[PDB]
Amino acid sequence: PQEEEMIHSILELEETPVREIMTPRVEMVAIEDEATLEDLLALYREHRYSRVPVYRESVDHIVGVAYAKDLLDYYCEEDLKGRTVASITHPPYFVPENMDAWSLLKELRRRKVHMAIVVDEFGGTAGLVTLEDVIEEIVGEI
Amino acid sequence: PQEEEMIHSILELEETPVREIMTPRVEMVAIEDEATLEDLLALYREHRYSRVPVYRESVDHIVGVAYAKDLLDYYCEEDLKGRTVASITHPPYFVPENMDAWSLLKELRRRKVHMAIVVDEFGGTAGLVTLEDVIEEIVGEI
Ligand SMILES: Nc1ncnc2c1ncn2[C@@H]1O[C@H](COP(=O)(O)OP(=O)(O)OP(=O)(O)O)[C@@H](O)[C@H]1O
Ligand SMILES: Nc1ncnc2c1ncn2[C@@H]1O[C@H](COP(=O)(O)OP(=O)(O)OP(=O)(O)O)[C@@H](O)[C@H]1O
Ligand SMILES: [Mg+2]
Ligand SMILES: [Mg+2]
Ligand SMILES: [Mg+2]
Ligand SMILES: [Mg+2]
Repeated sequence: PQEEEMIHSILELEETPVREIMTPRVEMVAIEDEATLEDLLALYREHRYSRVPVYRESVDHIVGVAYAKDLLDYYCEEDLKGRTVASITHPPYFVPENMDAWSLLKELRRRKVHMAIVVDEFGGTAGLVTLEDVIEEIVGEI
Repeated sequence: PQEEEMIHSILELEETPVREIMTPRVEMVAIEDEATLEDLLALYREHRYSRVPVYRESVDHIVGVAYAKDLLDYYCEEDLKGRTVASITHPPYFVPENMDAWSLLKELRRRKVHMAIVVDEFGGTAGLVTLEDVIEEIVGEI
């Protein structure tokens, strides 16, 4: 039926490069590690992404990922200008640009992380890829 | 390989009742529609769920779902005591207790919703079920 197309999508996950499914660098919404949490709130309000990569000087040097929801732990009274994105930043999980989607889903589940940073052949940033991107190859588009 | 177990999990999704995969009512974290957004912030801080069902008088009368992230649109200056959970509540998607997981994933994708409210045979609430619960039948546990 339509069960059939998902069967083929699973056997083909070991043959799909993560570069074929990622969100490329020029479409990433990211933030500097020295930005305040108030700037993360503003960034969230504009773009509505739950997970934001964090970089030092360029989007080509990701140093981690920040969750917009972690802002909810902080009191507007003083904390938001008083802390930087680095204070809430989780360590990044990098995957090569030619890693297959099958291996990525295995490691995303094991590592208990939802977003991976995809690096290019030369040491910079090619983009990001999330569990939803991997899911949409199996299921369709969400 | 291990590709094999996911093949069986997909053909069996049409034979798995949503009651077999849901989170049951007594383990739901929910909030009253007349609670302030400050109480939703407190509820989020304690339990960390992103989506919370919303009820009138009992958890057996769900009237919608609230997103913790929608609190980030509101200014601590006055809004949080000044609004109620009802002001941010999205309409609920109810599914019967014997609906198959296959049909649920089809409708969750089409409807562009992540959480469904599972109703019991007698008109009350049996629990909730999310796209992740459906995903974990295919993939494992996340
Ligand atoms: N920071 C980001 N910048 C640009 N694109 C992103 C970012 N985060 C995710 N995406 C892309 O948006 C799509 C949706 O991803 P995902 O649902 O994981 O993010 P989200 O909707 O912010 O998270 P969640 O659904 O858990 O709230 C994916 O294709 C992903 O590649
Ligand atoms: N409000 C809730 N109360 C109790 N259990 C819930 C609630 N929301 C989700 N769950 C359960 O927790 C598990 C994780 O679900 P899910 O990842 O969709 O929620 P979440 O982690 O809060 O959302 P997100 O990952 O998008 O931030 C699922 O098994 C789901 O049934
Ligand atoms: Mg998508
Ligand atoms: Mg989404
Ligand atoms: Mg889970
Ligand atoms: Mg989760």
